[PDB]
Amino acid sequence: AELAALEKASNGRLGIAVLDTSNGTRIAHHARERFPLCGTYAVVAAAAILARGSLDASLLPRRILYRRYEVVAGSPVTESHVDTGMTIAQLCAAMLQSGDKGAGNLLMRVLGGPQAVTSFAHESGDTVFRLDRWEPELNLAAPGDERDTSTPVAMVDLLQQLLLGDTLREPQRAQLTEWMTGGARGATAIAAGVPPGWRVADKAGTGGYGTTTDVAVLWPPSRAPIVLAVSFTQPRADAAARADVVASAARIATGALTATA
Repeated sequence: AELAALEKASNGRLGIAVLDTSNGTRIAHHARERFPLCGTYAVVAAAAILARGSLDASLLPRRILYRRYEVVAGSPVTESHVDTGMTIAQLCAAMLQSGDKGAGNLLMRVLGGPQAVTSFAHESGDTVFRLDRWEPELNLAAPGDERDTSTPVAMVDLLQQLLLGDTLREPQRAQLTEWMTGGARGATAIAAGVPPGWRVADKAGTGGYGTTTDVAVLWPPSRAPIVLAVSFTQPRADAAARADVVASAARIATGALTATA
């Protein structure tokens, strides 16, 4: 199989799940095995914020003041706003569009920690997802470690519920979608493998062991969306990431759903 051959040629472990919402078709390769979330947890954390904010109108505009010396590396936006603080909405945008690690930690603190992100996934119907650690340790991606993992199929099903289901009210689904579409530093390897012209709402993740994990909703022109989750992780702690492998997996799967008969 083409996905299996790509995995073998790339010297690592590949997981992919796809759902074609036009007709229910699913594609699966290692879709029920755990892979590191890396920064894809941010989708769930932002969703949890939005759900709360639907009932607490003070939440999204609330200004968070935070300590400078505690902002972790990898925080280009939060580092720049230490003197003024940032609102919760601004933190959500920075986390999703810029992968700002300090923003992720600050929003997790607002929520009650990684365990609160997990709880929101669970109450939203995903009993597989688990976020255990803070930034940046949640991305260590050690082989065999079930912390900070989900499975590709669980990732697809949760992403579809959050962006296309009823967990969030429709304006909140639209806001989450917009945070995942905009930016320029906000694109996945998935996005490089999908046909140009398709609209993409995505969140990228990277970690140790040469890990890339990406989740996306894709809209081909004039067609119901395709939901997919892809992860690739490698045996060496010092392996270089392979964004090109994730892009290739996306190309293969999307092409399979665009075939005629």
